[PDB]
Amino acid sequence: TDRVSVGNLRIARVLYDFVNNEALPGTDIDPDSFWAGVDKVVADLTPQNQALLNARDELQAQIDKWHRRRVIEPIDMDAYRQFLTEIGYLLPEPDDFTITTSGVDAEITTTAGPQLVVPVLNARFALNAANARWGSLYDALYGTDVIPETDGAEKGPTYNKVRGDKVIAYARKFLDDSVPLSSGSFGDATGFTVQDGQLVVALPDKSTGLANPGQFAGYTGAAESPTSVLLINHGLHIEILIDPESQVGTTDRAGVKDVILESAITTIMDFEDSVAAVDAADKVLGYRNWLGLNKGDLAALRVLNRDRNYTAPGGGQFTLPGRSLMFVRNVGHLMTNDAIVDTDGSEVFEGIMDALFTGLIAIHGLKASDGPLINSRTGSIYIVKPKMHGPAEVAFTCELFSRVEDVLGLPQNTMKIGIMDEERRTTVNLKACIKAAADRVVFINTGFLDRTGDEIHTSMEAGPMVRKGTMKSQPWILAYEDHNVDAGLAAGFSGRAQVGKGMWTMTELMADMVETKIAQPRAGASTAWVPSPTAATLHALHYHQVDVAAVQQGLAGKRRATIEQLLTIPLAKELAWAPDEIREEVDNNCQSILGYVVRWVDQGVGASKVPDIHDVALMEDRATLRISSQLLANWLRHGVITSADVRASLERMAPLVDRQNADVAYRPMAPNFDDSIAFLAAQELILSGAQQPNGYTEPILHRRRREFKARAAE
Ligand SMILES: O=C(O)C(=O)CC(=O)c1ccccc1
Ligand SMILES: [Mg+2]
Ligand SMILES: [Mg+2]
Ligand SMILES: [Mg+2]
Repeated sequence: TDRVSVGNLRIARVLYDFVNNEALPGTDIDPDSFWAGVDKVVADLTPQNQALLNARDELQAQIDKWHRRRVIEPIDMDAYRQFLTEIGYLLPEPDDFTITTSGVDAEITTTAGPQLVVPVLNARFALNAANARWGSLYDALYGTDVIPETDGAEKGPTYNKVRGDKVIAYARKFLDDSVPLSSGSFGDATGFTVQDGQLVVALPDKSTGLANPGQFAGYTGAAESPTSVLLINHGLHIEILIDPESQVGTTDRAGVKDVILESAITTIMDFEDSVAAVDAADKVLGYRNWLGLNKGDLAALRVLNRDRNYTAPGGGQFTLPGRSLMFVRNVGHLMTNDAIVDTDGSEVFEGIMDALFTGLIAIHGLKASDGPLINSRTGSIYIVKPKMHGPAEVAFTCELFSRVEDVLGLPQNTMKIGIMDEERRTTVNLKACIKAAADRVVFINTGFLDRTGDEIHTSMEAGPMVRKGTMKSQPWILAYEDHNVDAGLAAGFSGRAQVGKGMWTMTELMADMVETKIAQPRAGASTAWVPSPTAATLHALHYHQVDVAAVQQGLAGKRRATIEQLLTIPLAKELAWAPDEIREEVDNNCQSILGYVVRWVDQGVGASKVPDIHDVALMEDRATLRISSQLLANWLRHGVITSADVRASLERMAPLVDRQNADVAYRPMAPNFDDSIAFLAAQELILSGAQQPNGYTEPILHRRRREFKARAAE
């Protein structure tokens, strides 16, 4: 029956073999003790994990009933707040405290910069992400719409010199703004030299040094004519590559070939929202990539970068990390996976399993590769825990990590937690959530997409919600973002932990990203999420413009969001929409859902670029699916749309998704809709949306992907 018996557990053979043959060797952990530890942790923690999921369902049923029992008209906020407090949703705020987390890397406690999130099941993307610590500014500007494709500056099959000159000019202006010269502009530089340990820049008429000579961090090659100059601004490195022999350098006034930016400071290897892993075979593929990353031998030959060698201004030698500091995002408390079943045939909680397996694998990252150890030099394992609801759930994750550390023979508190603030019950009790993880917390981050999905589901019974596009400007979300920064700064996060903000999803709109995303470090966020190594390089420009440490100091002690603002439900006003607007929102949500779901169910791809109704390429994950499906479920629940409208929109958008795809492994949905597991999954997400726990998409997606693989097997 392809399973291995260990106590009360029945382990899929592929997982048992992977752990024994690949994960355990080199950790000095006894295989028999590891497996007995897995059995004991699962048996001991499964009841509290179930109790917490039951408490979520109970609180939601109480809120749903409360909204149906409203006669009013404008919601009575005082009565709503009193009700949430009585049911235990809204808990008392604890007294002021400071976090005690220790042994954390400088990339987290001090450096403000981009954070890249990548699906761990894609080895090529995981490799590029780990390597994205250093990225080419010239490649990021040339290859994207940051430099407009106006008449003359368009991209073609070959290098366009007019476009190349615009890239060079943009980078020279970046240098002037970031590392200013004492006199003149970098645009007029003819050369660079290191004289008496000082950077000397040659201008046509004179020579100049830096306005702040401390911004000179080092160089490569000879001091008289360096091969590169290393600068530092706001704790982020900038490297000017000097090579007059190169095609670009030949055309350049100072022979500059490229400007390299320290870009993705940290990377999150994702096992959650951006991947589709429904059984042991899928989990092993992910665990094996995570293992290859920690051992430093993952290779696609594309391999992991080594540290970078530099000469200090004075002449001595030093090194800088060549790779992004890695976190792993485990799944949350909800799902079970049949990778492990108990004697009764009951599936084991996936979050428990992820803590054991990703934690075990992370041990390899704390020791010498095959040279130096890949990841944490300070001895920490960085785990992001998503979708937690309130401080009892955070307390549970901390107990699970403590129990895992005991099984792995690791010091207590080795396993650090990146808290996602992406559920309403966490937002409203944020201070108590940080306190419950006070000795393990390394970040708080506003996962705004899941947070929007939770906002829709929680108040599902209150009335029809505003359009998806209107959500970003609603009072609740603006208060949520500010409250997050306030709670983190009040808990002493400055100099100790990251205060993070969300994902930019418009992958092709890089000019818009460079214009807009600056709002996040201006709001005191020490990091924000980016979808690609190119977006990391461009978002790094924002941290050179904004002094995040100064912004945070200025925000100290402010309380900019009240509990009433956090609780403002995003209900639409009566008569808000004309028929064309309703139809556009329905079609847009159906296209987004079908586009994403078809690749999830039929191909096991958890993150896809899906063009929306306005032909804008959007990076879709489970969280964007949670919003779209919950919004349509909400509109169907309150009579904004009929069941005939939903079906007709799904059938209309299905051939358009089929066209956008084929591909090669692609199976079209139209015309035999009822024979398409992917189409039926999309339909179920909408029609059963109101009945999914907290509006989560995994139960349906996992069930439908498992059904697709079964049909393909027979
Ligand atoms: O906002 C949220 O809930 C995050 O958890 C976002 C997220 O996972 C993501 C990852 C890759 C692509 C698009 C969104
Ligand atoms: Mg109900
Ligand atoms: Mg999320
Ligand atoms: Mg400054």
